[PDB]
Amino acid sequence: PTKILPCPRCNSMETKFCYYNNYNVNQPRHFCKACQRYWTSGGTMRSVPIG
Amino acid sequence: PTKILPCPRCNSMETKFCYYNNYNVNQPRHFCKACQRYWTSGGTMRSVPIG
DNA sequence: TTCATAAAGTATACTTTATG
DNA sequence: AACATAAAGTATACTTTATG
Ligand SMILES: [Zn+2]
Ligand SMILES: [Zn+2]
Repeated sequence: PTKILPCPRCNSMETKFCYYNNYNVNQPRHFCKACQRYWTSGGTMRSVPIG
Repeated sequence: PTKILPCPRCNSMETKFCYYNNYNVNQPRHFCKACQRYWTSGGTMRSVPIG
């Protein structure tokens, strides 16, 4: 959970790991400070409001 | 601290300990859910925007 | 023109709800 | 329906700013 990952939605590198979603080590959830949106790495994404 | 303390501002008992201000154990800072204002128990209080 | 303390702000890590 | 996962929410714990 150290490596910095690009945002799949906006492609920025200004991202940060936040927490493991659903108590699962296979669901590392990140945040993209640029698009103000979370994503779960390796999981599916849905269209959420930017902000 | 877990003892519930009355809010010196509005007198309510719906208050909660939150944290030690300034990393000082002598500044236990509480929050009054009623008036929506923080206070440091035993410290000086100032007129702050309620809310 | 510096510092302890009061207030305000923000990151963390959990919990609650939404989605398909 | 219902269940795992995506998203959203929130107590907690820290950091930064304001005040006198
Ligand atoms: Zn992004
Ligand atoms: Zn009060």
